[PDB]
Amino acid sequence: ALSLDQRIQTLAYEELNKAVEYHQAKAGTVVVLDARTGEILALVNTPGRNRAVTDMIEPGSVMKPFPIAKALDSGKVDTTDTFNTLPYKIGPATVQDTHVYPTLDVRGIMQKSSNVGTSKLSAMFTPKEMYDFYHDLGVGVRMHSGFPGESAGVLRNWRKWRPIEQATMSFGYGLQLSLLQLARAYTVLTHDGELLPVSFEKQAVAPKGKRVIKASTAKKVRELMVSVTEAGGSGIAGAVDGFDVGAKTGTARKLVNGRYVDYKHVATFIGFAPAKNPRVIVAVTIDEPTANGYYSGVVTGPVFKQVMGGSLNILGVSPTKPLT
Ligand SMILES: *C(=O)[C@@H](NC(=O)[C@H](NC(=O)N1CCN(CC)C(=O)C1=O)c1ccc(O)cc1)[C@@H]1N[C@@H](C(=O)O)C(=C)CS1
Repeated sequence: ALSLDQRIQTLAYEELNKAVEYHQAKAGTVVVLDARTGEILALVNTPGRNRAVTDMIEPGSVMKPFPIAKALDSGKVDTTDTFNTLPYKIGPATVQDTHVYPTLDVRGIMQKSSNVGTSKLSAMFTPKEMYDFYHDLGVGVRMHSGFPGESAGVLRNWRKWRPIEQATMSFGYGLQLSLLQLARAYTVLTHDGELLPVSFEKQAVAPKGKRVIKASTAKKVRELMVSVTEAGGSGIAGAVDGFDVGAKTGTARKLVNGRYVDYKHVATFIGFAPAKNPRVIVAVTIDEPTANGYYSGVVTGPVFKQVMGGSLNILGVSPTKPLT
């Protein structure tokens, strides 16, 4: 039997189509995973190929929780640590944020989405260490989900990395994942530090996870990611009434004949709820919105809000706090 919940599939389809039409976007995808089994509860694309599984994107800012997790898991970084977040150069390349802060602690790096801050956490590790971590999340790895034409994505071998590449990969450029691989990677945060396999068949046996970080680290990162959907966070549009939601926003410039252009974006929103003990992961991407905004929060946040809130109601999960 399929693991797909037709009520969630219908909800995802309606909300995705409403957003793609409203933002006059080229395409989009929604994935809903069971946060503790890796079963696919919903998987919808705009008409055409199964982009969720066939197409690879640069994850951009939705990659940031992973270097943050690795830094905390190493014991080299504490959540309360502060970093110099001023723009800086690696040879002729600039690493910078859209909004400059001289310093941010780890919660601020997550809340505000600091490329600089994330890069300073990656830079404490060797290229081999960071490659091994990305490989352990499934980047560049076949999921064997059961879909044909499944992308493995791209993870360049660390032996070829220029120092600028380690930095940009930490904030999601210079490596590529499908949306299904990115939703899968988030099971490291939801399943107490173990990466789950993904499947669209109902599970009969407990999936065997692979340990990537400590359960204590996963719990701390989920707490940090709630800041994204609260006041001051980039993902406040994705807040769900009656729950705490851990999430990450990303807006990525697209690559046109090897150059990043400022008039073409991919908007991504990924999150999980209830934040402290999540039941589901919801991943949304909308390709080239052209009307009514282009930022993750405004384009994909509302899709995430409706799909996550609707999914929790369908699965019979009670709100953990009074509604407002
Ligand atoms: C996360 O997604 C962040 N997005 C960016 O920083 C965007 N940056 C890029 O597209 N970008 C392209 C390629 N390179 C060289 C490898 C870069 O260094 C690079 O940064 C971005 C910046 C400005 C824009 O106007 C649009 C996109 C952060 N995400 C958002 C968000 O969630 O939407 C933010 C709250 C802050 S930037």
